[PDB]
Amino acid sequence: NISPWTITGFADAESSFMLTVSKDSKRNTGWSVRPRFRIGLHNKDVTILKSIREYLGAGIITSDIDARIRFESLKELEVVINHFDKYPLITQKRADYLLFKKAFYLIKNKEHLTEEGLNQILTLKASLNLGLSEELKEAFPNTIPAERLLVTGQEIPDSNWVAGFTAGDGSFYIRIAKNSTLKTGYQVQSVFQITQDTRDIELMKNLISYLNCGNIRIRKHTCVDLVVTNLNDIKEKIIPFFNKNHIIGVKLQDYRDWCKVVTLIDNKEHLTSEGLEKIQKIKEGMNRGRS
DNA sequence: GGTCTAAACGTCGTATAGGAGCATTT
DNA sequence: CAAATGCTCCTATACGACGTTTAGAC
Ligand SMILES: [Ca+2]
Ligand SMILES: [Ca+2]
Ligand SMILES: [Ca+2]
Ligand SMILES: [Ca+2]
Repeated sequence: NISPWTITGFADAESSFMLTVSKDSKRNTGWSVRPRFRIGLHNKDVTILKSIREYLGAGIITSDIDARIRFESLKELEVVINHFDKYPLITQKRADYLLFKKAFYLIKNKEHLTEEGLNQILTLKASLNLGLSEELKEAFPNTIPAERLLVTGQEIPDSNWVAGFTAGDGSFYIRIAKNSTLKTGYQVQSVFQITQDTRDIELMKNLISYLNCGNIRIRKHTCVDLVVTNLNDIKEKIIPFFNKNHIIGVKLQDYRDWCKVVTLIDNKEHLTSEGLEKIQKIKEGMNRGRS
C-alpha cells in the first residue's frame, strides 16, 4: 500500500489543479464554473492511479489515448482538499493549489452562482497556471489576478515525498560516452536525475542537501536538472534511499535494472569489452527502449 | 603520459501538465 | 429548468532521457 507522502510527492510532479469557466446559456450567470484535480499519465502507469484511488477512496479513472484520474464532484474535491491540507505540496503547485482551494470554497457555499462571486473566481483563475485566455479576459476585461503565494523555504517533508516526486520527474539512466581515451572506447556512468522548471531551482538545491549528493545543472524548457554521477553517492546514498522509499510505476522496473548496472560498474566490468556489451543490452531495455 | 572518474555541456521527443465545453444526471 | 457532474476531445511544453567534451586526479 502506497504512502500518503508518495502521493503528494507524485502530485507535485504530475498533478494539475484546474478551473474551467465556460459559457452556458442555460445557467443564470451565463457561465459554468468548475474546479478540477487531475493526474494524467501514459496508459502503462494506470496502476499508479489505481493505487492512488484505493488510498483516497475517491477519483474517476479513465484510459484511452492516455490514463487519467480526475476529481470534479464536490465530494471528490473534498477528499483532495483534505489530503493536500494534511500532506501539503512543496513545489510551486502549492500556489496553484491555494488558488484552487479558494475557488472550491466559493463554489461549495454557492457564491459562484452570483455575479460578484463569479467575478471573484476569475481573479483566482487569472493567477492559476496559464491564467485567463484572451477570450476570458475580453468577457471579464477588468479582472485583476488574485494574490499568488510565492512558495519559499520549503523543507523536504518526508522521504516518501522524494520517492513520489522522483517517480514522476526523476530519471534513472545509464550514460555511455564515446571516448577514445578509454580501453573499451566508452565511459560508462550510472546517472540519477530529476528535472524541473527553473521556477523551483531552490527546491532542487534543497533536494541536493537532503540527499547529500548531486549537482545542479542549468541547461542552454529553461529547465534545471539535479544530477548524481558520483559512484559512491549512488552506492551509499541514492540506492539505499530508494530501497526504503519505493519507486512506483514502470520506472520501478527501470530503477531495478539501473541498480543492477551499478553493481556491474562497481565491479569494473564496464572497463571490459564483454561487460560493456552486457551493460549496453540492459541499457537498451530500459526507459524508452522498454517495450 | 595513459586510464579512468566526475561532471560540465549538448539536445531530441513526448508524456506530462494544462486546457475547454457538450452531454447527462440530479 | 438550473445546477451538478459525467464524459470527451484539444494543445504543447516541462519534462525524461539520451550523447559528447572537458577538468582532473591517479
Ligand atoms: Ca513535474
Ligand atoms: Ca513522469
Ligand atoms: Ca513529469
Ligand atoms: Ca516526454
